[PDB]
Amino acid sequence: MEQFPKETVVESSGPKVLETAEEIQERRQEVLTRYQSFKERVAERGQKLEDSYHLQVFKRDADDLGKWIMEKVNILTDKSYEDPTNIQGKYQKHQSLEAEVQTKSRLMSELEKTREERFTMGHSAHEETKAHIEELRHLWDLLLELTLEKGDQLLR
Repeated sequence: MEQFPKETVVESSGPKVLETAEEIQERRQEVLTRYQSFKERVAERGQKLEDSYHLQVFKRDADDLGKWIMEKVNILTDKSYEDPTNIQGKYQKHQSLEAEVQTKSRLMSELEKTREERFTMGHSAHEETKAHIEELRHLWDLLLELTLEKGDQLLR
């Protein structure tokens, strides 16, 4: 036995900390008072009338915007992995996305409304929104064409 044997320490990983009823109870009282203060802080945080959830909604649409393309692109990538023998199957996928295309456009409708939904005093933010949507539309068009493109092969 050239190697040195390790010595295991008993109750080493579990140190018994002395916590008295009064000691704990005293600490307990402090915690209760402290808790009120935390609650006090929470009330202050509550900002009354400021950033509307719509902006976040718009923010959600932006992610969804990329998300919607991502679904079609992923599925587009998916067909890449393998090519189903049945033609109707691929066509069916197109149909679901067909509603999605129309659906997404409405979001575009809502998105336009959303721009109007945005509050004033933020003209610059307007420019950022306009560019973000314009970029999405270019990408969206490609996918649309891409979707249409697959359907063409799906036709007949």
